[PDB]
Amino acid sequence: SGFRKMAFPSGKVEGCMVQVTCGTTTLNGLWLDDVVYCPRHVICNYEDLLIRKSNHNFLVQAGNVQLRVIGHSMQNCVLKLKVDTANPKTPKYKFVRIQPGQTFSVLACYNGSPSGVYQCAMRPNFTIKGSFLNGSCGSVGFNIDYDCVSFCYMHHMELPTGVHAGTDLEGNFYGPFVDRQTAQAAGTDTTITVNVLAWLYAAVINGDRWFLNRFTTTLNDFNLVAMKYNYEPLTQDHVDILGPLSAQTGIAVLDMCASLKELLQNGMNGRTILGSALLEDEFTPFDVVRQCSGVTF
Amino acid sequence: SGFRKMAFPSGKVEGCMVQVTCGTTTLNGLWLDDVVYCPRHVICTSEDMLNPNYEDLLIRKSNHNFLVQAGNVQLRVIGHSMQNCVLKLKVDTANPKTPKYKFVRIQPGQTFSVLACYNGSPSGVYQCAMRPNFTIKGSFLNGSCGSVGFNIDYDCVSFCYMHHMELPTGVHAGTDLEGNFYGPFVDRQTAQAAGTDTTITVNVLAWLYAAVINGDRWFLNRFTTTLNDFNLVAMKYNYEPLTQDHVDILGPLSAQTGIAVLDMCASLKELLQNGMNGRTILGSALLEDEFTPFDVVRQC
Ligand SMILES: *[C@H](O)[C@H](CC(C)C)NC(=O)[C@H](CC(C)C)NC(=O)[C@H](CC(C)C)NC(=O)OCc1ccccc1
Ligand SMILES: [Cl-]
Ligand code: NA
Ligand code: NA
Repeated sequence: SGFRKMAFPSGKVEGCMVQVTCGTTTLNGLWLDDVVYCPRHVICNYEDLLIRKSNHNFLVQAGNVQLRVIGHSMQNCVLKLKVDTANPKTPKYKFVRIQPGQTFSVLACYNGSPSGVYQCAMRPNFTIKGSFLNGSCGSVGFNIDYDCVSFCYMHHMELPTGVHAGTDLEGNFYGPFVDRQTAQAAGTDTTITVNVLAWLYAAVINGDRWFLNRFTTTLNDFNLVAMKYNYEPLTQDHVDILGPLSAQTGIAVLDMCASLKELLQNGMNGRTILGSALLEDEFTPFDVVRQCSGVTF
Repeated sequence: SGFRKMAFPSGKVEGCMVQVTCGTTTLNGLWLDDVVYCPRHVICTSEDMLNPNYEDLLIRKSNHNFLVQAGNVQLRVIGHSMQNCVLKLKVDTANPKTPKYKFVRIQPGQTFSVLACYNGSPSGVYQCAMRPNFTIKGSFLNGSCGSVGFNIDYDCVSFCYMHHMELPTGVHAGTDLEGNFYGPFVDRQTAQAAGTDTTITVNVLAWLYAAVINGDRWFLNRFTTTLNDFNLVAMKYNYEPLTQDHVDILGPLSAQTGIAVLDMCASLKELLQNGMNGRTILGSALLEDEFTPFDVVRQC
């Protein structure tokens, strides 16, 4: 038993992290096969500014070994450096783009050296609530599936409120952000309803049951409450995804929605759920299944 | 900026995990050089898990009764010995992925990363703390025994915990890597319970300093307190006593923020009397006690 914010084992990703230096800027790159991927602002009109640069301007260090750059190109907001050596530690991988509400692990790195791992959710306003200091640009987000690494995030900047924004590995930003020193702010965020419900199921599976009640609701009635408290809408697809947790616990989703409705309207009356005094929304339904059934990689 | 329960990257530990089977019992082992370390209850026969005589059981085993698998490879056991509650299997091949490592026994309040594993394979990584009652609040299912806890400050892996059991409140107990249990527990299924747990006061203070470093001030006050008056209050909320060692340890965060340690203690006193009134600190509506003063400096 027990329930913790759990990240994927990071070893497959650790073997791909390198240090990239251009002039006096140093940040992290992802070495896969014979290409190194990193944020394009390492060269700081990127188009005009990339043509001036040449191959030996980019210093790539894998541990204590230098890679030689034999080509470079830009794709959206990511820089791609072709190197003369394929990474022998390249795992099975693919590039994916995730949706708001989905979770992933972040490997936070400095000077090409991994330093910590934590689990995050892509917020509805397309930020992540991470922990990043100077030099973390190029740190990466990922999920693991059977034996495949899905890379989904690369860090580019911190916003004034202290949250973080980045791109997918194809260089497209998540959210309404740009990579340059202009005034930018995180939009109003909302709570990921389907994830809160999944975490309430986790609580039940772990014996924390006090918030359960005899009542049920309708998707319509509950969504009018959700809107009222800045909760994301709950769709029929969301209901269906929670189906395995409903069957395992005996609590139908709209029965659990009645519990969540009361928690919103009335609060926690001084109690906690799974050691938290707030409603947690960074576990997906799949995260709860995986942790409570012991999936391995 | 930002403050997150960060775990250490787990790759150096992943390369050491193996599966160990004896009879019908399978659990995880830790393969370092030519030794596999695992919990000694892998030898326990299904019948007597209440009062097993582990010394008697082990002498009756042959090397070939122990099946050790690394990935798709079977390792040959060529000897065995027991050290306290840990079984040490000598194998005929040194692990080529062995990192720089040491074994350390930690004190209550210290934090570490757990790599939870099943059948020799990693499932996930998370941060834990050794509670004052010598349990940890982990996430462990059947087959997780032999998963380890570790820190990786500056490229050397310090192994501090190996998982053995779950107690009735749903908390977890285990040993150091020399096989000595943390706390009064034994690796038998006789009735056992953890003591009343308490809050790790020095870690709460470290986290309030982290909050101040991240721009939060709303809980500060103009008061100061004596160490003695603070401990008399803390007691009544089941908080651990604060010692002069803890005060010394908070010195650097006190310097970085300009807030004296006993000034911050008076803030904590007030929080214990009022609650948070629907406010949060570093994204939490509870006082967090599983970040050490060291963790705060590492991250800030
Ligand atoms: C090893 O993978 C496994 C991990 C658990 C998290 C499931 N550990 C055990 O099975 C362990 C073996 C014994 C010989 C150390 N047993 C326990 O952890 C056991 C709980 C199991 C049966 C779920 N705990 C236990 O026996 O605690 C003592 C006790 C007995 C009776 C009443 C209260 C406490
Ligand atoms: Cl310690
Ligand atoms: Na209900
Ligand atoms: Na004060």
